Amino acid sequence: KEPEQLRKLFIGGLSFETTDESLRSHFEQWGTLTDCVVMRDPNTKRSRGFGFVTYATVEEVDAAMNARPHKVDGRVVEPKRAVLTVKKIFVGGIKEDTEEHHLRDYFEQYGKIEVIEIMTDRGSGKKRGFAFVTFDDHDSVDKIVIQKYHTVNGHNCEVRKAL
Ligand SMILES: COc1ccc(NC(=O)Nc2cccs2)cn1
Repeated sequence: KEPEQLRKLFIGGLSFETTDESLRSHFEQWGTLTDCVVMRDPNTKRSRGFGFVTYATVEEVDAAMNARPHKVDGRVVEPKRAVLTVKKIFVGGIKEDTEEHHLRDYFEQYGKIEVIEIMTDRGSGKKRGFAFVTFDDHDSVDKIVIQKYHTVNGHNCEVRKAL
């Protein structure tokens, strides 16, 4: 079974009227939920406006994020994977032979790409062996950076969030 941390979505922006039960009924549409909690004040029991769900598999997490925007009890919520919410990554170790279509063909299966920037030397124009990819949405980056490995154009690349 995949580590539970990778099966969790933190849900921000909840309606204060959302409950464990109503959050579960909503998010069960996209997979089996092993956990579903609305965070509440320990004294007043008033909702703190966020919670989390835990799916049985990572593919269910994917399915849930692909079904965004989620309107839950009348309010659009903000689901994010557990870990810095950015849309850009640094891709290192691609050397001089890696081109734009290599990066695009690989990274477009993580999300919609808006910019690919292959870095070149300011003086010579030679490729410097790293690039930046900007996506239209943060979940692409979140999926990317929790992988142990990235292989592009035969290279094992180092990939991290970029600000
Ligand atoms: C380790 O990642 C975490 C851990 C705790 C948290 N707490 C939160 O407030 N969760 C969120 C609400 C909406 C989106 S993120 C977030 N991310």
